[PDB]
Amino acid sequence: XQSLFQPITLGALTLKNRIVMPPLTRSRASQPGDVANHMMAIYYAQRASAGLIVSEGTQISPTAKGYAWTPGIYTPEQIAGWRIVTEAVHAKGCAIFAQLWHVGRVTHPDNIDGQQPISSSTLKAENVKVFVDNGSDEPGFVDVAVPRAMTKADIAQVIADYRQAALNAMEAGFDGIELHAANGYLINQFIDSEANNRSDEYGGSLENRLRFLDEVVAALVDAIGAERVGVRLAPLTTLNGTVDADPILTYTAAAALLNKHRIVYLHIAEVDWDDAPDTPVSFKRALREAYQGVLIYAGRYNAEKAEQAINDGLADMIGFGRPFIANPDLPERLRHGYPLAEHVPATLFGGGEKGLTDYPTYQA
Ligand SMILES: Cc1cc2nc3c(=O)[nH]c(=O)nc-3n(C[C@H](O)[C@H](O)[C@H](O)COP(=O)(O)O)c2cc1C
Ligand SMILES: CCCCCCCCO[C@@H]1O[C@H](CO)[C@@H](O)[C@H](O)[C@H]1O
Ligand SMILES: CCCCCCCCO[C@@H]1O[C@H](CO)[C@@H](O)[C@H](O)[C@H]1O
Repeated sequence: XQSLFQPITLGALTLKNRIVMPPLTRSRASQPGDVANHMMAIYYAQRASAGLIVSEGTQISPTAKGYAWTPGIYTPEQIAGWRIVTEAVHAKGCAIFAQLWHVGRVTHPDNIDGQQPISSSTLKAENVKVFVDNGSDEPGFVDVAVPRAMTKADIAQVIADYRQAALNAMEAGFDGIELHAANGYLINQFIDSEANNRSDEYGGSLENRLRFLDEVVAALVDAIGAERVGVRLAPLTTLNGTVDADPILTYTAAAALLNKHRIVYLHIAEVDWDDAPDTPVSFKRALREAYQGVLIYAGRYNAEKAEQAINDGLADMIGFGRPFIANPDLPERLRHGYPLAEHVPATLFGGGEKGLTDYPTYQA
């Protein structure tokens, strides 16, 4: 764990250690209005011994939402709710980035004001469910809907919505933003060949499949500065329905394109739930040459694997998702080899403080 507990520079920030709390949707936002709240602020501040916190995905508009009760970042009240979170986190000494979210086709009309979802094309995500509010206190799981293909004008609108969400995040006191371009969501529906059937300049070729990503990142950078923009990618997982035919090429190229934008970090989502594909070391080393900023990986890491990835020159920082849910003091536990609590799946989403803020710190 020695390297894991070394500080690191992230743009204009000095971070305490190499541990990241990656984005973790908890569906705790206040209703009506999908507003970040007190319980969330406590939750994040409890975990502020991380080097970096990346918020749960936060939708950039009403039609960007995938799941019931996720917090938005487009209304004034939503910005203010996030400010209570960022104030709490900053009082503990920690950096926090907002994960800007558009789910594209991975939603249900019930979550987007009855609208049909949008995507690169009209392809439904196969074997994918989201959850909706059905009036009960627990999430109601449902099949996703068939999307409509985005027009030119839809692309302009979404870019504008991302751009403004970045400014909103700065107004909310975040230190930066993370673009969610991973886990089968909207941008990923353009990147991955088998999700993109477009015949215009946003599909077919590799350069066209990366164009939406390029244009969104350019707008984010223009709005808030490259030193405040990270991006998340998922080259090899396919759980939410996006498959690329030549992911080593596509994602090495994406990494090099993002390097050209000088984004402050690149975050690789190596596992999604129990989708844990073989991610060759040779590929990881290629990504490390293609993108020369701070490289973050998350997915089934433990202390040993995290330290090894850093010492082998594969990663600069490591995210721990599920362990951070149940271990607010995860860094201290990793450093000392204290046993980790395990999380309760039934309280991951929805509800209140139970299973959110009531996991204790370690006590022998
Ligand atoms: C409850 C839960 C919610 C998640 N929500 C998001 C999210 O909002 N955005 C995202 O990019 N990843 C999300 N993820 C994925 C995690 O960031 C992480 O990449 C994944 O859980 C693998 O890391 P782990 O094996 O350490 O948990 C979620 C994971 C879990 C368990
Ligand atoms: C610095 C010491 C003062 C601590 C301020 C504590 C703020 C807690 O705030 C409380 O959080 C609860 C959720 O846990 C909500 O249900 C309450 O409405 C909210 O007032
Ligand atoms: C409205 C938001 C109020 C946030 C108050 C800070 C919440 C985190 O409080 C932290 O909780 C840890 C237990 O997990 C304690 O061990 C730390 O001492 C405590 O400061």
